[PDB]
Amino acid sequence: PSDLPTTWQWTSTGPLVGPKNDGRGIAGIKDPTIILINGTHHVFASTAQSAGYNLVYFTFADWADAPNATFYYLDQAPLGTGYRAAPQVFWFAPHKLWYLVYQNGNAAYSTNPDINNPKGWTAPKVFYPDGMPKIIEQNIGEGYWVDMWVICDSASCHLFSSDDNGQLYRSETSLEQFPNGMSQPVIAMQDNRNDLFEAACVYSLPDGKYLLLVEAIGTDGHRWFRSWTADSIRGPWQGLANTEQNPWARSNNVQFDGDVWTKSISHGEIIRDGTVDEKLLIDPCNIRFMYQGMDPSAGGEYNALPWRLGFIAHNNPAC
Ligand SMILES: [Ca+2]
Repeated sequence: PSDLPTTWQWTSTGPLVGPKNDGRGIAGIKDPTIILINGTHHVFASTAQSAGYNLVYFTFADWADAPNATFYYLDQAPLGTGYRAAPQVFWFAPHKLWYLVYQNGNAAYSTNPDINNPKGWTAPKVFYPDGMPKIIEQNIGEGYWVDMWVICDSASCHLFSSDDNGQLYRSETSLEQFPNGMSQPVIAMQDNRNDLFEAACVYSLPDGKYLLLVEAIGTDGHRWFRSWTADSIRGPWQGLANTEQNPWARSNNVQFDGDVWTKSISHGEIIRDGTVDEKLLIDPCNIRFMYQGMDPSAGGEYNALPWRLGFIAHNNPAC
């Protein structure tokens, strides 16, 4: 793709979004999905603690207002209590409904006619009503079925997911059938688990190509992103910036404006503006990526790690 560089450089904010002192005991705010509508950002994120995961909505105009944005917990909607994590939001234009895609042990979705109403999200329905696909059971190993992502073109809608074991899965259905009818997935891409771990993003580009981002665990133990491009959602995928020396986003290509608050660059999303619909279009000339990070000296149980959200802004746009 002509308007993407092969090497990437970023500037990061400080940690802007963390847990509230509200009695819920949340340790981390994680895995954001973010869209921008006429100056207003809308975010959904995981709440993480060792007792479980659920979902939160918040909104702000300027990024400086993110730290004080009110949290609207989606367990107050019909979406409800239970396990829910790692959301993706988009407008599905055929239905004139927003969709929120997330995991619950299966691949799930909720709908809402108005993104501004966090109480409006439906109880989950599942993309795979017969349970975990056999292909994922055969390949998951000691992993977990995570990180659900939809992208459609004008004919077909695809559902991507990971197993924390080095597979990236893809199912499809027609545009007209969505959300129903998802195929049994194929393995879209496969690597060793640390090199193709979780947190996929699949975007469309104004030149009609596609961008795939996947989170990886580096030799130093810290999270980073690898990238590929393709002419089809179905692949094949060509490496863009997918090595530690030439990463999509990693400690070695992110400059901090203040303190270096994280070494991991982990589960995030590009800010989508303009159309915020099912085609998951981005503007390659103005990429900003909301991400999660943490104090690199912290340890302990994964679910209680002190994940916070910031932004990286792309320094070297190619258009
Ligand atoms: Ca995600």
